[PDB]
Amino acid sequence: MNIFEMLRIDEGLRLKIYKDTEGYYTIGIGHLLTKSPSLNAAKSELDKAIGRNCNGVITKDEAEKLFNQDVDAAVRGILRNAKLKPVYDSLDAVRVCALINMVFQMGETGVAGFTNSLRMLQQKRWDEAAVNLAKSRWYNQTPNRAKRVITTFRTGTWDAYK
Repeated sequence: MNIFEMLRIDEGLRLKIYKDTEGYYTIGIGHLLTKSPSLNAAKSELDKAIGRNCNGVITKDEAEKLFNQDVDAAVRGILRNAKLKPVYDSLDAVRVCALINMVFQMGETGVAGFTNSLRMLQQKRWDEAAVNLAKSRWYNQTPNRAKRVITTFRTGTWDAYK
């Protein structure tokens, strides 16, 4: 297992524009296009991302290209963020994937708001962090995924994905 295989499970693969759990236009492997309610706006973002008229549809290779860009971006977001970098520093090779997974889903700014759970993670209070993350609105909204991500934080194993 690794962050790519983990997120592939949590996001799935869709070659046409759809709406995510927040009702936002999305494509590929969890690639958020826009928060605008306009499908035309989403399509404009897609065409810019790929560099062709996609008509709301992409290939698997195009999805993987975006996916690689998006995991990279999530990592850069963690590394640049004063709240997230210290947490990253305390996370081993498995637990760090749960943090990347959160940033992938919610973004740098969204995840940086989990002040108390983040402090718990930074201090290696795995069980405290897991309890506190459970709870969250995040968990209430997407409990299936959140449970899996929380177990990864708690245990430092891939048990929730296997």
